[PDB]
Amino acid sequence: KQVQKKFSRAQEKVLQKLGKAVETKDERFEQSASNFYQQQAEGHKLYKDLKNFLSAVKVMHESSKRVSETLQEIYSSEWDGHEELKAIVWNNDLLWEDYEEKLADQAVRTMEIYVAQFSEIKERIAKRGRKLVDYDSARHHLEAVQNAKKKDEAKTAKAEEEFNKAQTVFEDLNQELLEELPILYNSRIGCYVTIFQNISNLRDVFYREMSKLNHNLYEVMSKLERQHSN
Amino acid sequence: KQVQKKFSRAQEKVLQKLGKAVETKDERFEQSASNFYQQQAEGHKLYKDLKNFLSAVKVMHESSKRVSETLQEIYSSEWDGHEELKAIVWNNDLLWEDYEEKLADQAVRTMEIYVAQFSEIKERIAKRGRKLVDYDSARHHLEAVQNAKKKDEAKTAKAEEEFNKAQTVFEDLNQELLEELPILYNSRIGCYVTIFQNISNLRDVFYREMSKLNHNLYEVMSKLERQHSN
Repeated sequence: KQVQKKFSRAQEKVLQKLGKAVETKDERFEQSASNFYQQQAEGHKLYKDLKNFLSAVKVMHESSKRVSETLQEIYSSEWDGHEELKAIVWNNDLLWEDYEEKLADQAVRTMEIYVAQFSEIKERIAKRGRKLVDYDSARHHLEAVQNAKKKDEAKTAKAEEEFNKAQTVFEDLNQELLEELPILYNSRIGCYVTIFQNISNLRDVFYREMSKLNHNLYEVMSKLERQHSN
Repeated sequence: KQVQKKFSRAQEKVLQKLGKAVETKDERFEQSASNFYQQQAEGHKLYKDLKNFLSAVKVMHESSKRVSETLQEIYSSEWDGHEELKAIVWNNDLLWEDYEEKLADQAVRTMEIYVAQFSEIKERIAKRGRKLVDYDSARHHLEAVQNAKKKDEAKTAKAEEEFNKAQTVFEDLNQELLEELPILYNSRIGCYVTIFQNISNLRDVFYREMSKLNHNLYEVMSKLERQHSN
């Protein structure tokens, strides 16, 4: 009977689009569903941006590694600062890798988890939609049975029970989503706070640690210059 | 007569390759020319690496801009910190642009100027090479004229003057390059010192200024969180 319900639903929907049947107005919930889709779209966009940010960090890392490798190739082992340069180059690579792993774990993964939560809510919104069409389909059938020339009390009674069942199942989903949607909508704030405080914390460590190695790099060049001074 | 000299040079070179004529040995200068080509190759490689580093910085900048633009789109103007966020996003973009312009000017351009200096020295090395082949060509001609059955005093005298002229012009170029090449070779040290002290100075400003905006970003999120706190 799950198959036949799907046929009566689709028939009700097409009769509504053809101006042959009236639908239950649902403009208030549609505004709520619109906010939900906007929130999910925003979330998906930030998620793709964060993956692109992580990919750009890896590009920055590799180009920095390329410069440091050529510098090590051209830096003679006869020169002062050669051993210190190796430590700078190794630790630079370690900071980039640590930063990439922590970005993936604290920012990209956190965003993936937030975005993945919308899937079950979207399925419930879709189900609520189907139950509302079931209700209008049950009203249309009830009105046709009641308006028939040949009165059939048993057909009337079945149409009336289907009406009642469709109202209750729709209202269960409607009550659940009207409670969940504003709480989910408000939770986007906490999501943005977490993501950007995590990025901020990780970059502060990154700047402080990179500044130390960067200062050592200047000192390596000072040692090289002094060794060859007249 | 500049055309005929080029023919006698190429004829001398091919007779040497065919084991039919002896060349002046020039193994010591060849070792010096090898050091010069290695230095130029190293310089060109670092130069391409620095252009790639600047291109990676622009990639990092754009991805950072992409994240900041989405954050500004999703950050309601109803929220505390909205105006401060705009200033962070604008100043972040300004720091990246300033860093890219200074890298191009202080590191990439400095390296371009160093690499461009090798062109005139390479032309002088090539010329010295040609003058050495002119000298061996003048020796081969002199020996053939002197070994002839029919003694020709006027042909002998011309071959002897060509010998003298070829020796002097070769030695002028040889003296010039033996003086220039070790000084140029030693100057690679000063080049590396300048490039990496410039990169170091620019990144220190970059880290300090970015750390300030990055700290403000955490504070924007704290303001957003407090506004929506229970």
